[PDB]
Amino acid sequence: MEITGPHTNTVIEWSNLINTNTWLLYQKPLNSVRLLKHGPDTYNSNLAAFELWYGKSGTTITSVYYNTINNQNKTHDANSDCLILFWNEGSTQLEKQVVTFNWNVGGILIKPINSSRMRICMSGMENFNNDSFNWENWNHEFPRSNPGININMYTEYFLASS
Ligand SMILES: CC(=O)N[C@H]1[C@@H](O[C@H]2[C@@H](O)[C@@H](CO)O[C@H](O)[C@@H]2O[C@@H]2O[C@@H](C)[C@@H](O)[C@@H](O)[C@@H]2O)O[C@H](CO)[C@H](O)[C@@H]1O
Repeated sequence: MEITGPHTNTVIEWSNLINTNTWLLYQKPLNSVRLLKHGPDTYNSNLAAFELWYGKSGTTITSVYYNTINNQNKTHDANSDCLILFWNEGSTQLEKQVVTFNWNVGGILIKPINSSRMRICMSGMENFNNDSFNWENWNHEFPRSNPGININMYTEYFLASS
């Protein structure tokens, strides 16, 4: 495993994700912050997209890319330190995937399904009902939002791959 960072580039090219599995990793931030986005500059319901945030417990996280959508999933009141992926693909208008940020580093795993499709994977240990626990292990397949659309990186990040 090769782990490099902190990278400060503002764009990861889609073409650099198609060859191998890539972890995008973050030291735990001190407050809620937008981490990355895949999608056009302004919301376009015809295209798949996703936007990843870190959310600090007790704060409200509101999507930037989805700020104009008519859907309550565009905000999240964090009840744990967490990662939040606002996303849309296919006939899903908007969902938010939340995983708890259990350690001093966290992030997402990108697995290429083909040159134009990626599986985004997120995991974390969460509680509910005050004493039930769950290892959330989630993934979703995304086609590239459209040709030419890369990943916007808004904070420094680490990359891990083989
Ligand atoms: C929401 C989503 O997942 N968008 C993808 C998708 O978009 C396609 C698809 O939804 C089909 C219906 O099955 O309809 C169009 O073909 C649509 O194309 C997208 O929207 C049109 C209006 C154009 O802007 C076109 O350029 C755009 O691709 O699949 C495509 C790949 O074919 C992309 O992956 C979208 O993000």
